[PDB]
Amino acid sequence: RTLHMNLIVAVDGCGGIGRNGGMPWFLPAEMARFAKLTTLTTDSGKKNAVIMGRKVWESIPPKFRPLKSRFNVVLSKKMKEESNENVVVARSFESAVSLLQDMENIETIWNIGGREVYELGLNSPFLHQMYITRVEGDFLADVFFPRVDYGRFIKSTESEEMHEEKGIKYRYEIYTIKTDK
Ligand SMILES: NC(=O)c1ccc[n+]([C@@H]2O[C@H](COP(=O)([O-])OP(=O)(O)OC[C@H]3O[C@@H](n4cnc5c(N)ncnc54)[C@H](OP(=O)(O)O)[C@@H]3O)[C@@H](O)[C@H]2O)c1
Ligand SMILES: N#Cc1ccc(CC(=O)O)c(NC(=O)c2ccc(Cc3c[nH]c4nc(N)[nH]c(=O)c34)cc2)c1
Repeated sequence: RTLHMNLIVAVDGCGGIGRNGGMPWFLPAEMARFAKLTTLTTDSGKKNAVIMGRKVWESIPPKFRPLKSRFNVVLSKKMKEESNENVVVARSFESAVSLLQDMENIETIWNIGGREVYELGLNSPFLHQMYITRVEGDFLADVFFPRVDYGRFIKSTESEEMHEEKGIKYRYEIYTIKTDK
């Protein structure tokens, strides 16, 4: 019945998320946490879904692609269909969300973005939480997280320390839409 769409993203001090079609940094521990958050379900035997844009799909190393143990949905008007049964190509956000809510074995939808995919998520009735990694500094991004009104959310108050790997510092944040908390 209740179906959550959570967003997950890492943004720099300017709100940047991408540079030259890829990520402006590489943070293996942060990536491991990403994989755990998007894969783990409470009901064993249920699966999570990730919804992403074409350029996110093209930015995943083909070894890690499709993202294991998750149902992959790629938004694209130009991409040909994917033979793999863990990947479906959807032509609109509405059709992707309808397809996902039709599937009973899907527990949570993880919106892993592309700016426009994040933007559509922020207007979705299923919007629940934002898991935002805030990375310190300006990585000269050319793609940014959407403009968002944080006044719509409650920022969780659990203790959050600084992290550092590869000389790059970051901190985790969690937001819950006010109409749920
Ligand atoms: N740091 C992070 O957490 C993070 C997260 C996500 C992405 N990134 C980075 O950001 C860049 C990718 O993001 P981006 O915003 O440039 O692109 P994106 O959203 O990943 O991909 C854009 C493409 O997705 C398709 N698309 C988007 N919305 C659609 C819709 N409503 N209906 C149908 N198709 C739709 C279209 O594909 P067609 O052109 O094929 O129609 C569009 O050209 C890369 O640099 C990536 O590494 C970083
Ligand atoms: N170590 C490690 C490790 C282990 C397994 C996997 C695949 C998997 O999760 O199963 C990965 N990642 C990827 O193969 C991968 C690469 C790029 C992205 C873009 C992205 C979207 N939204 C995000 N939000 C956060 N915060 N960061 C991010 O990188 C992204 C997303 C996933 C890394």
